Amino acid sequence: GWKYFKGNFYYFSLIPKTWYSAEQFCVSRNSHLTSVTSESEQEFLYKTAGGLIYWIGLTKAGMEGDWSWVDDTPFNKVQSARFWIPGEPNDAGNNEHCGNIKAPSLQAWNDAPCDITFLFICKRPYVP
Ligand SMILES: CO[C@H]1O[C@H](CO)[C@@H](O)[C@H](O)[C@@H]1O
Ligand SMILES: [Ca+2]
Repeated sequence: GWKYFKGNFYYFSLIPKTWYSAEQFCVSRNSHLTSVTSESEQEFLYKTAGGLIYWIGLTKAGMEGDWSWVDDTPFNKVQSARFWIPGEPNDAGNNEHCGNIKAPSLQAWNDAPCDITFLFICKRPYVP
């Protein structure tokens, strides 16, 4: 039940997991929690999400707490500013170190506590 979009397959989970347990599940399926690197990808993801919240590959790295992609796609702070929900990341309780797709819009991302369970999206490259 993987959905194909532009050289990648995506898995929209039916079971909710914590950010890391979801990531482990993806890694066990030769994938990672999805990065988002274009407007068309963001749009594909939030429309497929159908108004439900899904963990994606957003998580903090380094001492400064910069956001990063768990699949090691370099995080482009400038080019991703448009993808956050207005007001996010707000870091609530000083404990929101992972990211999900929340709002059904281009401005979709929210930071949430990593140990909260949500549905999740894996991303797997297609290699011909
Ligand atoms: C109540 O907290 C929730 O809503 C705020 C926005 O008000 C988000 O930033 C936060 O991560 C939670 O999802
Ligand atoms: Ca938040």
